Amino acid sequence: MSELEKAVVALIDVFHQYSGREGDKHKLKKSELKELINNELSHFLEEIKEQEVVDKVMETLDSDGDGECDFQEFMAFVAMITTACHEFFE
Amino acid sequence: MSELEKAVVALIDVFHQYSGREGDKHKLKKSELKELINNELSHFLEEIKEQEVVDKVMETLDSDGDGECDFQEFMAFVAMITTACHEFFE
Ligand SMILES: CC[n+]1c(-c2ccccc2)c2cc(N)ccc2c2ccc(N)cc21
Ligand SMILES: CC[n+]1c(-c2ccccc2)c2cc(N)ccc2c2ccc(N)cc21
Ligand SMILES: [Ca+2]
Ligand SMILES: [Ca+2]
Ligand SMILES: [Ca+2]
Ligand SMILES: [Ca+2]
Repeated sequence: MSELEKAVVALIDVFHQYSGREGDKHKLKKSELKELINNELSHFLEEIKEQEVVDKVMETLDSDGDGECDFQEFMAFVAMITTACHEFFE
Repeated sequence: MSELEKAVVALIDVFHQYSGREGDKHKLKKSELKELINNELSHFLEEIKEQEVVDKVMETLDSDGDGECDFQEFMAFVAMITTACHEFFE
């Protein structure tokens, strides 16, 4: 597969590596989202060390209000992070 | 870097491999978008062989109406493709 398809595959895989840890295996709860950011986005986002930051990130990306981040909400988060990186440089 | 960061990097790179071919080097015109889909998404999207399909895809993703796909519009397209794949399986 192409580099773009490898990226799509990796996005799906990372989501599940974190969503499938606890509770609803199809969504990210706060602790899963914190670990995803801290382990997988260390070059793009500041490490999260405070509950208030976890809470604010989840609040910002939880579009449907159910308290967790589903796959569509995760992809919107990825788009936001990627666009912010691009805008930093361009 | 992590697998997620490699994916972010690949998304930026593929965009530029296609946007930087012709005209505005920061946006995808129709021909650049067609080649991106045909060369890089052959496992996820049907090959485009008709002008009418090119036109419809651009119309659908060109949120700001300027006739080209910028980086933010491309990331929305990636999110849409990735979410559609996920929903096919889940
Ligand atoms: C069955 C869907 N699906 C896919 C999946 C497979 C193929 C394409 C898209 C997603 C998946 C893909 C990866 N990498 C990691 C975990 C899961 C997963 C985990 C749980 C579940 N209940 C469904 C899951
Ligand atoms: C200067 C921005 N920037 C980046 C870039 C570099 C680092 C981070 C994000 C984007 C870039 C990254 C890749 N892979 C391929 C092409 C370009 C590119 C091409 C043209 C341009 N005028 C700016 C460009
Ligand atoms: Ca979970
Ligand atoms: Ca939600
Ligand atoms: Ca161009
Ligand atoms: Ca546009």
